[PDB]
Amino acid sequence: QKRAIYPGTFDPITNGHIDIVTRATQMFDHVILAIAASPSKKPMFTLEERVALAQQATAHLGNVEVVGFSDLMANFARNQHATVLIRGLRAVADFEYEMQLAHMNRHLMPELESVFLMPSKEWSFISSSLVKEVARHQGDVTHFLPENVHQALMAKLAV
Amino acid sequence: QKRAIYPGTFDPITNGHIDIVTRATQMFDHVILAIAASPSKKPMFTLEERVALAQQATAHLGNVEVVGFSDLMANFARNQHATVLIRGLRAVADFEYEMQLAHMNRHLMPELESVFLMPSKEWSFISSSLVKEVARHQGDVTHFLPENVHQALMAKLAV
Amino acid sequence: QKRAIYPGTFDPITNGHIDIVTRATQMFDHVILAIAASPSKKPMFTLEERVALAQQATAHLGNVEVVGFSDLMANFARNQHATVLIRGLRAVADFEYEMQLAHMNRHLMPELESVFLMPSKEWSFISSSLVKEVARHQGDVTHFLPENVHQALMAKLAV
Amino acid sequence: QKRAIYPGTFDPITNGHIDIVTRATQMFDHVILAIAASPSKKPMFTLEERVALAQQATAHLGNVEVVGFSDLMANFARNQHATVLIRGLRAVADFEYEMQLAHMNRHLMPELESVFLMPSKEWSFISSSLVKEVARHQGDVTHFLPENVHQALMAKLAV
Amino acid sequence: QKRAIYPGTFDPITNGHIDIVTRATQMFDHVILAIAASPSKKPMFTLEERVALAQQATAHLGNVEVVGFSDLMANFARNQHATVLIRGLRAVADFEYEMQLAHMNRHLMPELESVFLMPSKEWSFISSSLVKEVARHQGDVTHFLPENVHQALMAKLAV
Amino acid sequence: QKRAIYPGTFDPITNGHIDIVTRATQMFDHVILAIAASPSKKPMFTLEERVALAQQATAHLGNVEVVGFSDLMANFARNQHATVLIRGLRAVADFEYEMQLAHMNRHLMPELESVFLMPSKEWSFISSSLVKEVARHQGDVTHFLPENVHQALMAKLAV
Ligand SMILES: c1ccc(Cn2cnc3ncccc32)cc1
Ligand SMILES: c1ccc(Cn2cnc3ncccc32)cc1
Ligand SMILES: c1ccc(Cn2cnc3ncccc32)cc1
Ligand SMILES: c1ccc(Cn2cnc3ncccc32)cc1
Ligand SMILES: c1ccc(Cn2cnc3ncccc32)cc1
Ligand SMILES: c1ccc(Cn2cnc3ncccc32)cc1
Repeated sequence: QKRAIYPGTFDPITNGHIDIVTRATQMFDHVILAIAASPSKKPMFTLEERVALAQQATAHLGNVEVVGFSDLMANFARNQHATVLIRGLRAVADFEYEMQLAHMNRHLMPELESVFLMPSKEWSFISSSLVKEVARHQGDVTHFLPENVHQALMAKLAV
Repeated sequence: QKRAIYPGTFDPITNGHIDIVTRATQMFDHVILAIAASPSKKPMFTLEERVALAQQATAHLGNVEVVGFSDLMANFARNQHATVLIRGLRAVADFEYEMQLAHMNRHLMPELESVFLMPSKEWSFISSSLVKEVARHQGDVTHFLPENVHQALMAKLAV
Repeated sequence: QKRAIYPGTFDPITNGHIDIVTRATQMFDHVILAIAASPSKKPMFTLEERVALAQQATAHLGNVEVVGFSDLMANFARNQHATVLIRGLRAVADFEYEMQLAHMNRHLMPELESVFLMPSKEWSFISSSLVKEVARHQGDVTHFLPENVHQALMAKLAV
Repeated sequence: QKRAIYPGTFDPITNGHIDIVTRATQMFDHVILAIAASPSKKPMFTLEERVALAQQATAHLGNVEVVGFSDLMANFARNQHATVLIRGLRAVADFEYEMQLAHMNRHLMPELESVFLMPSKEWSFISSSLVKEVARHQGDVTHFLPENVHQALMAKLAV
Repeated sequence: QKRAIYPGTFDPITNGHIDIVTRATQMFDHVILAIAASPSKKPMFTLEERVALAQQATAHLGNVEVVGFSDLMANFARNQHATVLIRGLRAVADFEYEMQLAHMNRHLMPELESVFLMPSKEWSFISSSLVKEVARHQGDVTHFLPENVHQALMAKLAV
Repeated sequence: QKRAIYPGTFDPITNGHIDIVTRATQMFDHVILAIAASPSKKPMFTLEERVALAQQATAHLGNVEVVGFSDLMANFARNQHATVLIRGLRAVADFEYEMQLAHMNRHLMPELESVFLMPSKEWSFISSSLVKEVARHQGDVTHFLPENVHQALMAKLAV
């Protein structure tokens, strides 16, 4: 069984993230979608909310397991028996941070291979930050989010 | 009459911004310089201050109208009857965010065309953030700002 | 009454070029789609072929005029009384050359303003170069080309 | 039971290529190291030489198969029943072309997924092109090549 | 005597910074390692702590002088009689800000030459921010920091 | 007593090259402006012409020595007892190649340190390649070249 971890903040999980995790399940036997607590990022949704949103948004994928973590991601990968670490690669500015993170993860866990997947052109220009910014200004974001996530984001912004 | 909107935070408006809006007035019949409230950016100047500074700095341009907005920029463009959205293109890191914003604006208002203009080499390495940083350290920023803006920034930093 | 030029080699014209010129026709009164006559790289299609293909592919656009040129693009723009130079922006790599080109064009003809337009996400990762390479190597490129161009390309590759 | 292809010109195969293919063998059951037969740029080593060098340099990797191909890389991947396309990512400049290539490969063969692997920091700033240029100009490239490749390159440059 | 200044936040000083300052001492007669107060960056270590850490980490280099400053860096360079300003160049995103800062420093002090040095491949993917992030999650950062700095960072994070 | 080399093809030498070499003469005792003898791309000007043009264009700089070389740039630097390798940095695209070159140069000659200098904003968007292309296509390039170079280029293009 090949086990992969897909770590991130997922605040909230978007269609771009669903695209990446779907591609990951077609390649690896079991995919752990790992949601980092990320308090330094001051996330809009609590970790508990982000885990529930991602569980509902990925329920149609049989080999996905959603978990939350506050640990060092290399230790969390070791502890999940993962040998692959998935990250989505969108644009140039993303790539620079991704290489730093992957070279650091390789220093911490050399047998964990970081692999990058490319999203559909459809989701190549969106991010959780951009979708939240549009939603804060009451713009329509239905196209970019799973149904349950769109509902939660609308509810969150209605106080 | 071709109507263009030039939206931004303009905290404060610099000579780089004047360069872009001047190029825009030579191309389009009416240019709306639209100042976003941008509270998430914690701006140095209030929206009212930024609007007054830009009005004074662009008074020599007959087809410029300065307005403030807190709305979604695509809705503000529709409501101003604008069919062109101008953004200045300075460097690579700017370009990435610009493509995300323009593809999002196109999703929200397909008939609004985002156009990018390139500033003079003179203003190609400055930004409102960089000018404020130098000014905070008492460095001379007279070369980068309209006279009224330089005065307001000096006064702001003198408590 | 704005006159704009949209120069290039168009070897062959793709749906990405059709997207950019269509956007340009929505904002300027007259658009000259200018085909470079003697490119340094020996083109797949002769100038006669490139002009005929572009004419047929843009025939539905009332305010487009397809013209061949052999001079420096600024010299032709000046002779055509164009005040706007349309450039399509796809990704970071093109942007670097575009800055060099636009600053050089501003030195050569200051009265010509470069305007950067963004193509649909659909054509943001293609080029005439990539299309030709794929087609020469027996790949399906139908989706990226106007029908008349697809027919001419199949004919060229058959012989 | 995943079948992966790792295509390229490998002119000659370097330690950077050995690093990427080794990583690919740790995560996929079968890896085809696919050597492009007729590259547009006349290669330093003939296809026969490139295949023999890659075979000897990967002989210790039980699940690697070295094969030459002359078709479009997607057509070969389809015929080989590969569902994974390995690409090595070194720096920003390659990433731009990689995005264009991967979106084109997804259009040609949607059932083939591109996976991006990161080489060691040791090989992150090299290429077959730079190695050849340095060696042709009497520079030491021993560190960047498998021993058999170093021996063949010295022989080629002597005559 | 050629005098160079190497300014930065150094929160904390890493092996990447030691690499750059060592290269600088091999090139220039006297190197001032200048630690900016940087309150806007909300640094982990006080200026006094950062100066003591850097003094201890560079004690083996005879021509290095460590100082703290809150002044405009161009004025601090003039006041240190420096004619060279060193900055390390790691990646693309770093380069953009570096060109803005150097063109601003040139406007403020034209006789001060900004020079960029490239770190070892070993430190090309690390930063003070990344090392602090790993350390906050209890990951091993001994490889990236001088011994005294590693001890201080472990102590800082143990409350 | 620092000896620095500033290598390149200088085909022809431009004001951008004059800017970089002038900056290098202000910080190092002796600067060798090193002209590559047999570039892979057949140069517009022969080596004799390139050396004569660079000599006349730098004659006012007392500590510059113009020399032709045909070996690998590191082999020449070693033979000249240079410990500093001057490289001009214009934009992001060049930076990527510069990193590869500098890490390769450090592998070949560790005692040679690469130093990156930044040209004036005035020359930050030009290259010998762009200048030649513009001039060949009947564009005005007088502003970008030393007078002697402008005279030689007009003569070369006339015949
Ligand atoms: C995505 C990105 C970062 C995090 C924070 N973080 C956790 N472990 C880490 N290891 C190295 C660097 C950052 C780390 C979480 C999700
Ligand atoms: C410049 C940039 C951003 C803003 C904030 N903002 C407002 N409407 C928006 N629509 C999409 C994304 C951001 C938006 C304002 C000025
Ligand atoms: C498309 C491709 C190439 C050309 C050649 N060309 C014409 N004017 C130019 N100015 C600067 C550089 C190249 C130029 C034209 C169109
Ligand atoms: C390495 C180098 C070049 C090739 C030529 N080539 C094959 N399929 C392709 N698809 C798109 C573009 C080029 C392609 C193959 C391997
Ligand atoms: C590194 C980077 C920035 C600082 C803050 N700072 C101080 N003087 C400055 N001059 C121009 C711009 C920023 C400045 C400090 C260290
Ligand atoms: C300018 C342009 C090209 C050269 C050719 N060349 C010489 N040493 C080299 N090392 C690595 C790569 C190319 C090299 C030299 C100067």
